[PDB]
Amino acid sequence: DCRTYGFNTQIVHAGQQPDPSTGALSTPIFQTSTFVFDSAEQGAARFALEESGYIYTRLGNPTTDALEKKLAVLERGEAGLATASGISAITTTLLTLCQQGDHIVSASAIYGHTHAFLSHSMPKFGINVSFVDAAKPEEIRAAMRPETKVVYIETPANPTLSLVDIETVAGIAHQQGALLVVDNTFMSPYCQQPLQLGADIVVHSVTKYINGHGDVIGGIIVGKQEFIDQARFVGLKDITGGCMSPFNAWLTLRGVKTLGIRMERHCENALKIARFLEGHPSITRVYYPGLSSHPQYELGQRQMSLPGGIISFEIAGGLEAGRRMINSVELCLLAVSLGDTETLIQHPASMTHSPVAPEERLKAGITDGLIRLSVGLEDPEDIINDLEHAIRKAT
Amino acid sequence: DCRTYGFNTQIVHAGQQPDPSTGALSTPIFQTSTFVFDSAEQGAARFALEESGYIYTRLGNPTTDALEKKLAVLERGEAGLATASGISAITTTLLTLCQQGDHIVSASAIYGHTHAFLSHSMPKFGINVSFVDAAKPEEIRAAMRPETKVVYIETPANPTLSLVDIETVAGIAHQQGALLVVDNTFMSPYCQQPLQLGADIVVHSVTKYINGHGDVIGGIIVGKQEFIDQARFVGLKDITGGCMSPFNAWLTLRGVKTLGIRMERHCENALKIARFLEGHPSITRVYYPGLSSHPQYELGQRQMSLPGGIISFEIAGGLEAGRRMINSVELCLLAVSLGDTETLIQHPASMTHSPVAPEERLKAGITDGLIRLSVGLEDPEDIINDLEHAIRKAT
Amino acid sequence: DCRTYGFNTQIVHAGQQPDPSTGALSTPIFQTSTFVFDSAEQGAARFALEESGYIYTRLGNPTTDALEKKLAVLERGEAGLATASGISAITTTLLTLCQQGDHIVSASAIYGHTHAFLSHSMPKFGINVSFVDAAKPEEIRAAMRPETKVVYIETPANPTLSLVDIETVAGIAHQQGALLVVDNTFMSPYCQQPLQLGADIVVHSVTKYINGHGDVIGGIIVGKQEFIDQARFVGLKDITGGCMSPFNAWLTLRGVKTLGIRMERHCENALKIARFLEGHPSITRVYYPGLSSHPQYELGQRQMSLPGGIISFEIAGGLEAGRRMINSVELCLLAVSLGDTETLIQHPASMTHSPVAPEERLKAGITDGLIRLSVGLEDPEDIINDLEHAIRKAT
Amino acid sequence: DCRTYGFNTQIVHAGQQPDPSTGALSTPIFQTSTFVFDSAEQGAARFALEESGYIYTRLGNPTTDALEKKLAVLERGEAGLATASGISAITTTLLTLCQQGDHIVSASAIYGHTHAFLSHSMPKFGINVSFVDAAKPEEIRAAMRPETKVVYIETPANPTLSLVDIETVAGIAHQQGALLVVDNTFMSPYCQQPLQLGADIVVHSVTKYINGHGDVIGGIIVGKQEFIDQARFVGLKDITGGCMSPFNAWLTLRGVKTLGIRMERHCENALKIARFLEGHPSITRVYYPGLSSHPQYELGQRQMSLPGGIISFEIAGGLEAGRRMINSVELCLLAVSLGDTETLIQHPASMTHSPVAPEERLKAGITDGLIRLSVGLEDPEDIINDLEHAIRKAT
Ligand SMILES: CCCC[C@H](NCc1c(COP(=O)(O)O)cnc(C)c1O)C(=O)O
Ligand SMILES: CCCC[C@H](NCc1c(COP(=O)(O)O)cnc(C)c1O)C(=O)O
Ligand SMILES: CCCC[C@H](NCc1c(COP(=O)(O)O)cnc(C)c1O)C(=O)O
Ligand SMILES: CCCC[C@H](NCc1c(COP(=O)(O)O)cnc(C)c1O)C(=O)O
Repeated sequence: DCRTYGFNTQIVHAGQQPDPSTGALSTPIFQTSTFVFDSAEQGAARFALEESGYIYTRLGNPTTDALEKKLAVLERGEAGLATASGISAITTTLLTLCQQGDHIVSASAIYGHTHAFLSHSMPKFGINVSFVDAAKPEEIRAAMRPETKVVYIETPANPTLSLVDIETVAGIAHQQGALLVVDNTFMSPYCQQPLQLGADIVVHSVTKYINGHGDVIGGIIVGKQEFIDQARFVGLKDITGGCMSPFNAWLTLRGVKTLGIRMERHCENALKIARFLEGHPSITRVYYPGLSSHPQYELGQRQMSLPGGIISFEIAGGLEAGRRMINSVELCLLAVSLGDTETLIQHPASMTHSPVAPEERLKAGITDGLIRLSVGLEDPEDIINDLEHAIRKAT
Repeated sequence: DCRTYGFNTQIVHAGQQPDPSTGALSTPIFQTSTFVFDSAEQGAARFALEESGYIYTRLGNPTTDALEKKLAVLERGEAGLATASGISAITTTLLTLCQQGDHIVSASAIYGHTHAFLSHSMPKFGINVSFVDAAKPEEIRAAMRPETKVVYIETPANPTLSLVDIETVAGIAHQQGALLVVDNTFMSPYCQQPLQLGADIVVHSVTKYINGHGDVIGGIIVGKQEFIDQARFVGLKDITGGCMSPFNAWLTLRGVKTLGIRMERHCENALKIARFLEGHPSITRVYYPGLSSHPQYELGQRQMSLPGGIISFEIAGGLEAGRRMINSVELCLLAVSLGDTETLIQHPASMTHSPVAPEERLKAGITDGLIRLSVGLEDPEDIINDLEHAIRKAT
Repeated sequence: DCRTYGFNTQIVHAGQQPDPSTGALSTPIFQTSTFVFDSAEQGAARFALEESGYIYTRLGNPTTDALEKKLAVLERGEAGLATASGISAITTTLLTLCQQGDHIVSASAIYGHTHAFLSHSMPKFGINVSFVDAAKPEEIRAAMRPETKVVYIETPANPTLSLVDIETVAGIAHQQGALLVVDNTFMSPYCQQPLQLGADIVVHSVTKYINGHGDVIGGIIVGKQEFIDQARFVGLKDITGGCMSPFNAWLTLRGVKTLGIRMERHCENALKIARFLEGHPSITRVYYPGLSSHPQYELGQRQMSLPGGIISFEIAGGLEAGRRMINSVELCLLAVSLGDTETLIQHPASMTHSPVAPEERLKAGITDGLIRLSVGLEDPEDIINDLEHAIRKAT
Repeated sequence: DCRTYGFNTQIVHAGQQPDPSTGALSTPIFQTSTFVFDSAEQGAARFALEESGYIYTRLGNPTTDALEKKLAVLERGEAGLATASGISAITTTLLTLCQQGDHIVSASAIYGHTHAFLSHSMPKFGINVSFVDAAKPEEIRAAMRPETKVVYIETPANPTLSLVDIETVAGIAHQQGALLVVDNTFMSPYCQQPLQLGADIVVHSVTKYINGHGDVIGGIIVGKQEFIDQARFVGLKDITGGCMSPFNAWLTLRGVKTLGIRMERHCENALKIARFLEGHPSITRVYYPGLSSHPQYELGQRQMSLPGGIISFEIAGGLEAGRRMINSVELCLLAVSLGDTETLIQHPASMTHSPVAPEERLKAGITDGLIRLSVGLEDPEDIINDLEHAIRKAT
């Protein structure tokens, strides 16, 4: 039983075994749309969910099934469901759970396209959402209504890597009859296990650390079998249609083999870079859970096995400085994703949020000098030199 | 301009050209999650939709863009949007268009998972749906309400390959202020062009004939640029997350190269097989638009350039006969998809709809002896011999 | 037994079946390097070739095995062996068969890199080669020696699509104790079957028509089991190492599904274009086996079921005209391969053979005005218009 | 310049950059056979090697070029050449260098299929080979002849992980006018750099650690540009045809991103497991360069940055014990490859070499109790427990 081995052993083996018919060690790429039955009877036995086996890849596929099983084991969940994207993991989940008249309490400090879905799309389906500062569990409690079905959080959260106390929030949600859904993208199961802290459902964008190689868009949902069966057979099948391609599942299986050693190196690197930035007189602030001045440092130590691979920081001199800095890096690459093997950097005030009113960005935690860094697998000395050179230039 | 060449030339070339940097003839597989910017300024220029280029594959990708452009040309539409599945093409479309309080008029004779989405999921978002017999355009008119945003049809329709008069229905929908959405999966653009008949939006499951090779789940939406931009930047980005993987897009580009020659052969084969079945004294009925006894035969001749690759038929002796028949084929393969290079066969009363009450199936057009056949690229004589042998055995 | 069905049925089905463990219809992509054994005993049973099954993909793989079996059926050969390239199919074959002191009789009119291998590499291994005009079977006989192990031919042959009488040459080779190896790349098994005419071994570059989609480099060898086992376990395993990747095998399996309908359309198109060129007063010569003035026309009719998709022709005005013409096409693409879905064109005197002495090219059949055309799946009217426009411009 | 960064930075970045036309961060998969030219002139400019760019994937491809460049940087070589297999890397190399009448001095302790090529195939091309114990550099010197073109070694070598002193052997080979070719498969460039020690040419099977994921068969050659150009344009193009598919190159690029962190973990694990085995009273011998009793331990410390991921050991009780042991593991997988993320185990006397005469195996270093272990990325405690359990059972 794969649930019995060590976590690195599970990373490598859980959900997978040699192909029964051939012995192939790699999980085969079942790049098929349909599946053949031996008889009328076998076709019937599968459709009524009266007998196990495959029918059609939108419903289930052996390659994707391996990925779902592996991630269920890694998050200590019953079952997994792969999706087309991180967005689809979130929306499949919430659209399965909620209907007209229901309510959601959401953290404000969440991924931007998640916020758009919650702010604009949900209310158009009759589903109301209240946003709160989830670093303050009391605001979550105060926002709960009789109609609240879900509490939704991300931790750590952009853009300043603030935290949410999963265990505390889970207790509050459950006392009030709601489910807790946690987006665990930033951490991966190697660094944080929300189900073990009382969350009901975990979602990821596997696009970030789980795949890790910057070449797959995808999501995963993990939770109880009863829920996952609804997310599969109603949410995905009927509502979003957000299935993962078998090739993408295979790539993610391949990427996740190195999850443990990648996370160790990302976090070792990031701690070094965060300490460098904290010592730098041109840098006003450094946001990183591994720094002891982080305002929720102790919580982070309890909840996270490592402080993560992402750092935010503020450069002296505001917008122009941030722009000059990101324009002066030679090694770090300018891009908006994270969790890849390459170090990526972005300056949201000049890049993504450049048309947004400067005062709105500030309300949103986005100061003019804020830079976000996804630390890769390069030598940290080279990343530090590159940052040092660019900071010197920018200031 | 690719919109100027013949249709076979467009099938091969539209949306594609040699790679500019290398000359590679095959469209490269851009199996990437993110895209790098040259500067802060270039990153900003893309996000505000102020300058063209790529950002992130959930938003857009060069491989997928080629597929979208090709299918837009083939359907004579402005723009295309690829999706994770045929379901996602439909739901992305309808969830973009509709909100709480809106209404849809839908054909009853539609794909089963579409019917589930319309029957069960839409009403839970406050979106009501009226089902009608779309072979009777008057029932569509009578079901229209002030709140009706969309009329939704499939033609030909399962299970008896009845038709819908696209042009007539489009006129009725537009007079009453609604959009017409047509699922053109069964035909492909090679055989039917709903936009040219007044439809506003076409959707496909590319899983069937467009890909054609039984190895891709995917969808596509084609329509006006203004609509497609909303389906991309709200529907997909925010709501369903149903993006297509670049690999799947490349496979579908590859599959669609042979669309014209495949459709010609599927339809040539199917006409021969349909005539054989019509002459067979053990077969009570044959449903095929190429047979002159089809009740909408003339409409079909006007609307469709070929009668298609799908045949339904009823075998003497009801359920037991249908089961014995599908259990007695040696060449045809028992499976529930269609539009693959292999001939596929299914007996819905014993396979898919075996737990459904026999009288409900009958209301739904599914008689106990009904067999559905997706005609492949084999020698038709071999398919005929296989059917002949199995029919003889079954009766 | 797949060897019993019609040829189109075999194209679709031979060598393939639904996956036994899952029912997946598409052959799974077994993208693996190794294979696991259940026990020491099972590992031993495979290595001594004492029991069937897989060990390691360089030796054999289930995806590649399907391709090998399919092509063996299509060529009416016992066994198949896939390779990294068409070159590797040829060299694996000849390096398996021949050793220091042996001799080969080869056609002169062969693929250029084949000629280089025969002219320069073989003699450096002590293997001598005599080149002859294989359109004259007597020259083959006259060149035979006691040490001659192989007679090697291509038909049709570049650059003027001359033919070789397979049956006649086979008889001559066998009387003198030699094997006949035929490169059947230009025809595919759909159009010519050298084994049925007495050849011992057929090779292809699957890069051309068998794959057909311009996205795979690969080869195949077909022949008797005893030979193929030597080509696999010595030639490939030890000598060239030229194994095919499972992904490439899967792509070629996918491409070959449409071989019959592609060849029909390539040849229908090519006959139309060849007739157009023959009627054009700016074109001095047209080389195409489907034209009745071809000097071996009747032989072609006996030996080939279709005249093929390749045309060569000579434009009035020599080198400058040929260059102006290829520079003036808008639809045809300038490239050196053939057998793709797109129409490709090349002018060897200005492109490939531009540094070669003009008189050497002439000895080699390459006149200054010679253009080679690989006819694709576009509308022939569009290809004709494009050629017409470019010829008018060039002259 | 990528040759200036740290080695981990080079692992991630060398040979790669964002796509120029699109910014895609992942190297695109250029899964193409041919490449289009803009004009006759551009086609000519490429063929004569008079201008840079692509022509045809057997000759060169942008995806494969990235892999070749990366591995050249990592081995501190001028140029790289990817191949279909490790075998093809070796044979392409040696068949390029050598012709009838030439001689090779080879280590005896080399990969088995290499030994077959050298023992049986080379002499049939007039190329003689002398095998020597390359742990004794004097035997290499004594075997040199006026005709010796190459000295060929592997280090560490199977089956007992003996070493060869690269620097010493290079000096001996060069004094006598020969090239030194080193198979660096077992180490990877992360652990050993033969070019930096005076080797002329390095080869790998990328099937093992460079790819690392058990899903690619492939090779690479690294050396001087003048040599590599001959290996490409004669060896590969003409002789072996052993090109690598672009997909396989992309997979290997992806796999090699984690080379540094994988090697660190493989070797950390292997040292722990080797120490465990050395302390075990049922284990008579343990072969591992990281153990101080290894007979060439100091050499290993100078030549290798880590002691590697492979261990051989001898179990008490000979053949029956070895068989019982490999039949009793539950976590380790029975297979013949190495360098994958999963721990693999084999007992050559019962598996591979079971039909070989027991006394021949002994001459070859293969004792009846010898087990070979490729240590994966699992928790070492789990691998140790699995070995402990199986050893206890076997004895
Ligand atoms: C387009 C902006 C880049 C996206 C990226 N975050 C994406 C992201 C998602 C959405 O996942 P998908 O992209 O697979 O749908 C979900 N959850 C988190 C925490 C995310 O960071 C970022 O850089 O924040
Ligand atoms: C699972 C049942 C097989 C599905 C198949 N019809 C699927 C299908 C879809 C849905 O497309 P996707 O599967 O890509 O989401 C949409 N539209 C039509 C007309 C369809 O036939 C059939 O055999 O009818
Ligand atoms: C590089 C020149 C293009 C090659 C192409 N002929 C390639 C080719 C080969 C070699 O096959 P591979 O390329 O798979 O090794 C073998 N046999 C024939 C008849 C060929 O035409 C041509 O256009 O003639
Ligand atoms: C089939 C036996 C398994 C092969 C494996 N060694 C394969 C191998 C090769 C050959 O490489 P390819 O397989 O990519 O052609 C070259 N060099 C070394 C050192 C090898 O170990 C082993 O387990 O030793």
